[PDB]
Amino acid sequence: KRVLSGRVAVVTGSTSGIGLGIAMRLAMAGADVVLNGRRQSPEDSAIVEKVAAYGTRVRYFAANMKDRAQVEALIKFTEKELGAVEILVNNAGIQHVSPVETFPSDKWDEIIALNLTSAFHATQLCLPSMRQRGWGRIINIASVQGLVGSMNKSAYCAAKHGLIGFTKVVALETATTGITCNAICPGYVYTPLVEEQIKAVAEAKMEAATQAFLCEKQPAKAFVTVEQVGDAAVFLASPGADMIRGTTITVDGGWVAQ
Amino acid sequence: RVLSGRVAVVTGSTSGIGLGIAMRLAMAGADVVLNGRRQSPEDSAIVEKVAAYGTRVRYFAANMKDRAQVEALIKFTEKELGAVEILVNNAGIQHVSPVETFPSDKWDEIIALNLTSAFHATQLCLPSMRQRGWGRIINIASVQGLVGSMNKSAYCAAKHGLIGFTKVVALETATTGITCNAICPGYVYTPLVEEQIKAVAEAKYGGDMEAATQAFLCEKQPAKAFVTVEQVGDAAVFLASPGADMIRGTTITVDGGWVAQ
Amino acid sequence: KRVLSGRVAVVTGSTSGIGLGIAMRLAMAGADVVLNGRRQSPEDSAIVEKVAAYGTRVRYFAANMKDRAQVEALIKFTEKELGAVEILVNNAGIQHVSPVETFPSDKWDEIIALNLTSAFHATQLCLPSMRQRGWGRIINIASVQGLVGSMNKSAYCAAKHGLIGFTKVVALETATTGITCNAICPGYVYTPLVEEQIKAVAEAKYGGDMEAATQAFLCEKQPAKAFVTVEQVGDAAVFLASPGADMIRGTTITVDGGWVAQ
Amino acid sequence: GEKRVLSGRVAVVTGSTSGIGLGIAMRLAMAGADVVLNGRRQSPEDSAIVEKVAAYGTRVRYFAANMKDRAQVEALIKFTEKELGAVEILVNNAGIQHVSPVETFPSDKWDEIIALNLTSAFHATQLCLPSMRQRGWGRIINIASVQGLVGSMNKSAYCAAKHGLIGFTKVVALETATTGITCNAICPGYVYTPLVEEQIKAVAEAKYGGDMEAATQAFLCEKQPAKAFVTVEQVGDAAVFLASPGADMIRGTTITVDGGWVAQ
Repeated sequence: KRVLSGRVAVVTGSTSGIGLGIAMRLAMAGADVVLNGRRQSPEDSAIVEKVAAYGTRVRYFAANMKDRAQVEALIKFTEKELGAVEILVNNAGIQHVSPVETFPSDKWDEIIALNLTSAFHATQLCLPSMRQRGWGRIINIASVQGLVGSMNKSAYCAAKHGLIGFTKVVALETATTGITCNAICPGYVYTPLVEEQIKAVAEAKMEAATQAFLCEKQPAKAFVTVEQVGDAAVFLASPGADMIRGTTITVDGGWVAQ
Repeated sequence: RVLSGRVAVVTGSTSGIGLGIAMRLAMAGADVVLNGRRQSPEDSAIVEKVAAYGTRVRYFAANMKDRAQVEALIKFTEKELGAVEILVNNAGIQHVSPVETFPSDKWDEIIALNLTSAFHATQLCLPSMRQRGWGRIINIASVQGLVGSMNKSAYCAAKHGLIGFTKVVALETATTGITCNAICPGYVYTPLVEEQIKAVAEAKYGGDMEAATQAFLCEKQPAKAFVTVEQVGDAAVFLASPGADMIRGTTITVDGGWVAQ
Repeated sequence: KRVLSGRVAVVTGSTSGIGLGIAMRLAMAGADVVLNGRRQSPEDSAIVEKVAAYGTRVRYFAANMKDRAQVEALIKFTEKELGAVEILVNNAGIQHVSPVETFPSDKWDEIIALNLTSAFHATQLCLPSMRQRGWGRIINIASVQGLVGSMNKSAYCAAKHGLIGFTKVVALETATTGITCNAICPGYVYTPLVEEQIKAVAEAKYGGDMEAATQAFLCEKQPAKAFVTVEQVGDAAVFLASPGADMIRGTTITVDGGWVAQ
Repeated sequence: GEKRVLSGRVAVVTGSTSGIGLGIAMRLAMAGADVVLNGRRQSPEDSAIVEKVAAYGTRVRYFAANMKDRAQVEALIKFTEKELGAVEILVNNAGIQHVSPVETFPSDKWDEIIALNLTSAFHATQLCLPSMRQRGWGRIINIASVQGLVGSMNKSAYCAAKHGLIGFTKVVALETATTGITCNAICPGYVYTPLVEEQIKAVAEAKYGGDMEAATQAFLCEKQPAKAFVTVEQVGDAAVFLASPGADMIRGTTITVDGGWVAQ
């Protein structure tokens, strides 16, 4: 009765923030969904129940996406529990703000690893089944920072730019098939991290801390929501997007337009 | 349905992409005003095809190059259905020619219909959208608004220009409930595109349309398949929906990979 | 002796601002240069003298670039006086700031006509000679506003975006020849026209304080917090006209202090 | 002789013993810069390459360093500082390529391409920026590719790395925008190099039965409208332009030298 009914989706890093919002919107559109976090937590059962309110099959699998063997374990688990992975959402929020000169090498490596190389490993693992089955959606959660630069975000802008380049190549290698690969580029979203960071900067520096943060970059002077990012994923996963290939859906309140 | 009650105007919607957009908006619940350069015997049939989806459908003939007729189209919509809430600027034309011999009149007409008419229609609709606090302006650009192709100088210029205009309107409305965005299709099987293929078929392939279609598509479109008017319409419905309240000043490219390579 | 020695260049709208800076730098690089303004002015001979300081041949021709007949007359004048047009710089600064709802129709049309359609006409008229000779440069002066939008500049952003699209097509149609076509995209440049734009802002919002208005004007858009200069735009034109750019085709050289990078 | 546009400036070009890197080193030296060349390891040919670049009358040196090893990148910068002076022009060039569909792309090759084509540029830039800021002048010139702006089949790692290098370029430029330091990228298309000759050799042997002229036009015509190669000298000319005073306000952008590839 719904546009993604019966489709099996995996959303990496979906226990909070944008990834959870995407999982919620895919389930709301009918998809069965595998949630993923780095480690098991007491809250995980509650998060499953939240997504399960949309009446589809929901599962949870703990896996560190920097470890190729655990990425493989996540795909195999999905195949055992639900069937083939049909919709792969490569989502990874890790950020670190620092000028280039003092940017820690281990943080640089981790941002590249999780935001770019983990998407390669998961895509590599999922493509053979998608080709056999004649259908697939690979949806890479990039950023405005994949299209433009911002100060003190060198690793993140590099990784997100790279994820957009990767998206184009996967789409070209699958262009004659029922598999598409595209990227979503959000602007500022009010994530759990951001709500803590603004509340902390307001108590030290409220609606005025929020306005200063948004006004520099985001002409709408409002946040993008996790539901809006999820709605872009649902659109890319739908039949109307059968010929949307290798492109970006930018949800940013005007950031890249100026 | 996601657009139920909303009043939409689609310019150049008697065939091809414009008709496909109008069809999809009506399916999503919008009332729709169709438009063509001139009244046609088949206009009444086209209205009924779009009316099959149970919304209010009207037709108004108007030459989009004439600012007075653009104004007449908007006032006709306000009288028959109500304030314009979704404006789709689509009417366009094509002319294939090397730059040196490109006819001056054809250059001017392509700029006027593909770019300046969108400006005029947008100018006329924004005051009401601002007063009501909601609007969608959806400009039908092209892959040719992001990249160039040989022998399409005027079209690429006009479509690039329409994308630039889209950004400015979006920025001037960014703090409102009005969004402005562009859809960029690749090759769509339309009567016009079919003519382009016909021309290639006789010049290069002995009139064989199957061989010419594949050669035509594979030059530019990695999917080796056409984009459909239904798909362009589905992108328009997405941009008009609430999930797109924060999509502003951007392009939705529906092109089988053309701009990815 | 210099990298463009002996090349004949035509720079439209070159009696002030960016066009004059381009003419100056092309002459410095050895090119003979034809200057152009909309109409004759008392200052024309002094502008000729400025460009002629670099030891090349210089001419001046008044022509309204909106009128295709006068564009043709400019090209024929150059052919008579100096020789075949080898470097064509399509340059036009016209601007009008207004929200879209009240943007005057005649100003919209003027901006499209001068910033886009005039380039098409001049390119059409110059391409046959360049093709016959197997060499050419068409350099279109676009803007950052041809790559991104800015509030209250709908017509200019549309025209400059269009000029970049036109650039790509001309480049593709000439890609197997010695003719190249590219665009330069300046940010905010220190010119009389831009100073008039800043003065309007200073009077409207900063109590006449040109320093404060300039700071805010640049800070809004240009991360360098400093102007691009007309000499720098001219240096980009010299680069595109040089042999090292024989395979630079259909692209943008953006000179903007970081504007489009963010 | 008379002073030249880059006289007195000290440049380091990574991966400059052949190909694009060598062409850039040559053109910088011709423009008056002192130049430190770099290769992965000591080879019998290093003397000959130094002397070629030194023919233009500037100070030229050679240092062997694996750019994947941050300690060796640091040794390269310190070697330059000791032998010639502060590094003023950094050209991040050392690259590698590997053509494979995504499904079978080897993990070690993916990591190597990311490490050399992206992370090495970050390390070298980090090491050079403090001195540039103290002196109030610098040029960081990153050698990207058309593949940093568009995708191509079977080049997933390379396109990802070169896209990432362009994103990095923007951030460095923005962090330095109010200084005399600029950072920009050059995006070549197909360049006549032994490496790209190998790519045509692979296509020639696999589809054209060893023929090379037929493959060459087919190889170029797919992607490069000029139907001709870009030259290492032209890439070098773009680097000289970015290093020159006329580019003081060119920041965070790309100079695409590609025969029209990205224009269509």
